Amino acid sequence: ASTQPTHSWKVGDKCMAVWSEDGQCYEAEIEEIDEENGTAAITFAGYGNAEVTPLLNLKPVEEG
Ligand SMILES: C/N=C(\NC)NCCC[C@H](N)C(=O)O
Repeated sequence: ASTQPTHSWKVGDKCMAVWSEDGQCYEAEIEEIDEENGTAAITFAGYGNAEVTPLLNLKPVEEG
């Protein structure tokens, strides 16, 4: 990776992402990870949106 993140995430995993629109964390599933920037593309579960948010902004979920 270009930058090495302390947060270790993989594709197919859901995390909680901070919705850039509301500033809160919602369950979002990681679609793709960009290790170059340390950012991941996530899809908000239920709502069905997707944003590229840094791994640092990804939080661990409960029950998964
Ligand atoms: C991650 N969160 C969302 N979309 C991806 N929320 C969409 C609905 C937002 C609305 N204020 C509501 O809460 O009803």
